Amino acid sequence: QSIDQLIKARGKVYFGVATDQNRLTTGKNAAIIKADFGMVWPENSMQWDATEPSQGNFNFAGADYLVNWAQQNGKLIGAGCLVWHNFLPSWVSSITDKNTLINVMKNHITTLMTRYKGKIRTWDVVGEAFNEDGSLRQNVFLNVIGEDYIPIAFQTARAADPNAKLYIMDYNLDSASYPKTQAIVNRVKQWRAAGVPIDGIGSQMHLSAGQGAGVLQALPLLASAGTPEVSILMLDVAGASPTDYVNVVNACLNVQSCVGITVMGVADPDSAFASSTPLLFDGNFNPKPAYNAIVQDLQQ
Repeated sequence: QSIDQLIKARGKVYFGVATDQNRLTTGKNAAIIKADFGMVWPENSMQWDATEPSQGNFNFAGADYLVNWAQQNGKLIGAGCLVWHNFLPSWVSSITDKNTLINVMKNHITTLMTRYKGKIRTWDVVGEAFNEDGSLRQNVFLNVIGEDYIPIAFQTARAADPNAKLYIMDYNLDSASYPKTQAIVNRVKQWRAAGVPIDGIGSQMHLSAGQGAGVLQALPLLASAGTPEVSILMLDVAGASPTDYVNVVNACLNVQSCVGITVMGVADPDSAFASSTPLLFDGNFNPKPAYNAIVQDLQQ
């Protein structure tokens, strides 16, 4: 069965996957995504380097491919990330004037979001803002602009596409006793009391074995920030067993603001961690034991 249709039949929005043109035009990837997943994200093609490799010279070919594929095939779209240190060309990372960086960021956000206006459910606006101790990461935006870059990033995004759900996302938020988990809850609470339009917190989970158990208490904590939504992105898992998967699913089922779960990849070989077998379909396609468990957990 389709784990997307089954999660919707439980009152959730989607079960999604991260993909891109280079994965769709070969093999069985497109057929499996068509059958089993209701939302696609672009792995690489909407990051900054692929979209704006020089100032004001935008590049949308791959982004256009994915968006148009989603609409022809009945799939929702997520998109990002807009403001983070990964995939950040050096022409941006060498800027020093506060005004220069603000305008380039604003134009970047507004150029990408308006090209697809009304067609993207979720936008990852700010990613990987926090260090492990809860303080902010010393990327170029923080050092130069000050911690007001996060408010500017969200207030600019809302103007460009008010229909989009705007998220902040980070990793290592999978335990409620971590300092980074508590910090983001606290800082997202304050930001929202100041009017910063944060609509979702998206928890990137690279899970080892047994780590899924702690997500049952971490996810309700992320919900206490008062964002209308939270989501989960399960990056890695190869080390993990099916019981870690099931604890993540049950975590989303028992948190009423959790809207969906995205997995980073179809089939094992095409993962950055392919050798720990972290996904859901093996090298020959065909479902892994985990897959049947999710179906089982989500059934009747």
